[PDB]
Amino acid sequence: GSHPFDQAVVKDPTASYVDVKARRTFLQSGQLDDRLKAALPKEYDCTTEATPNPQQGEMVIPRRYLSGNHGPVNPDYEPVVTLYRDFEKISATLGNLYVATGKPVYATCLLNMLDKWAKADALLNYDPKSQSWYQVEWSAATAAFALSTMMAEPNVDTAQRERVVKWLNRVARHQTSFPGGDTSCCNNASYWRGQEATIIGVISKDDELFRWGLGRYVQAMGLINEDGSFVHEMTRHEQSLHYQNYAMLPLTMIAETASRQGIDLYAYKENGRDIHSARKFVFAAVKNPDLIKKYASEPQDTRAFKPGRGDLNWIEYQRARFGFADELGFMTVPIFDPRTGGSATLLAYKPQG
Ligand SMILES: O=C(O)C1=C[C@H](O)[C@H](O)[C@H](O[C@H]2[C@H](O)[C@H](O)[C@H](O[C@H]3[C@H](O)[C@H](O)[C@H](O[C@H]4[C@H](O)[C@H](O)[C@H](O)O[C@@H]4C(=O)O)O[C@@H]3C(=O)O)O[C@H]2C(=O)O)O1
Repeated sequence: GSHPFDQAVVKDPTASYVDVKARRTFLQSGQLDDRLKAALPKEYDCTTEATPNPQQGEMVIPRRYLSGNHGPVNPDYEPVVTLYRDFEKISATLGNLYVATGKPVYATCLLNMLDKWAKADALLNYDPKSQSWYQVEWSAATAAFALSTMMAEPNVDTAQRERVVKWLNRVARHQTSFPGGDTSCCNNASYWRGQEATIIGVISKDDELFRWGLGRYVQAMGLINEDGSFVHEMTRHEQSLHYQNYAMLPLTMIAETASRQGIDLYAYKENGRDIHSARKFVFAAVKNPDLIKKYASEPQDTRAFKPGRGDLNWIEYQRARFGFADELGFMTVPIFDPRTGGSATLLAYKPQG
């Protein structure tokens, strides 16, 4: 105790969440199929782009849900989070472009945007009890994934990169210093904090942050029912199946990131249950939503289970690694999700001969 990875260290702050050089090499030389071609991001002059300015002062974000933790969405929510969504989108896009092209211009463009946010002490001042707490985990991790691919890049302002790295480290330490509630301590939100702590711990060579991140994956494995369902996600009523899938996203990224540091989280299990059990459940429940009735009576919102949904990004990473079948036939168009490092089609998908 208190968990099996409590002595783990960051070996290589530049290792990112994929083998950057190997993948770029593959993208520039390999035998690409139609879907990988479709995933190639389009080059543009990012030096002339206007990027979102950070909120000055207090980060104030309305609750997502009108009431409780499900049902109709709050009308005031989306107009406010849009700024953050633009920030994430741009960040992930520039990260993906750097991987694909190796052009330092994309790295410099990312750093200038992040420097601007860092200067303003963004993602630091907020009520931990508000929606803002969640927004921080999503945006900070998104920026960190993109930055992680360019930690080895020599043609940038190294002082700027450092300044930006330090900033994200402060963000993550502050954000993860709050235990959360009865649910948020231990549900998908916990796992999102885990991915944030893991990737930021890597790039800032912060072993303590890294370990805390790995710990969240461990916590999750002990919260899987025998059918493979996550305990806390099965209480979300009509969003139950949605949140079961949603949990897969950061858990996968923690695993992928840790694998670059020589740790095999996928192999970790608790009572013979592992992340594979959870995958099987998602696939099985999408086919047969009577599986969910055991937990929730409302018909399930299945908006996430459509080709092209960001929500499926975790499948690209897992399938590349384990070679399982696309049972649902969702892996047709490319997938892009800033919050899990952009396009996992671009970064992980291997055409099968
Ligand atoms: O990927 C797409 O192609 C896509 C297309 C759509 O046009 C639209 O852009 C869509 O937006 C997605 C996307 O993931 C976006 O970030 C947002 O994600 C949601 C999640 O789906 C959850 O609802 C999440 O959960 C928490 C909730 O925020 C609140 O904190 C509550 O108390 O706890 C929840 C929990 O995590 O336990 O919130 C994010 C969000 O960013 O608000 O919306 C989805 C979408 O389907 O609309 O993607």
